[PDB]
Amino acid sequence: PLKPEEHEDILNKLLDPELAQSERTEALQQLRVNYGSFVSEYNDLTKSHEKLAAEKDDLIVSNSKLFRQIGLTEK
Amino acid sequence: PLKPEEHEDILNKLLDPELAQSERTEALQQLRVNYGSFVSEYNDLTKSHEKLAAEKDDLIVSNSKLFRQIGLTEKQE
Repeated sequence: PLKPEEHEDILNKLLDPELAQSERTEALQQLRVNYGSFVSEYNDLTKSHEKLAAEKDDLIVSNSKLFRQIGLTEK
Repeated sequence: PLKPEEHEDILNKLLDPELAQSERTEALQQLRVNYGSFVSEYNDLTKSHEKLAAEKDDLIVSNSKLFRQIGLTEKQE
């Protein structure tokens, strides 16, 4: 999304009560779109992270089960 | 962290040029604090995600060997 500095530039621009209403509505739009994407990209990462966590769990549990089983057969 | 609706509420308040300066200043501060807090949570999530992806890759390597090991033996059986 927007780099923190780029976000900062918009906030400083919106601080001026004298900014043309056109630019005000525009800048405010950038913030709206940006946040939209950001929350989207975040929700997805969260889901992608939960899937990996679940897979890692299955992998580690069977890594242990497999290790143990092999030691009963010989080792 | 701000819910999209809570954030939109702030953006709407900021649209009005007649808003008192103290209000405008305060709202913008809220957006800054919220954005910095959002970027941090995102950066942290990205790191643990990368760590998880790496661990998963290593566990697959490991399980690949254990499964094949279990296989050769039951094939010698």
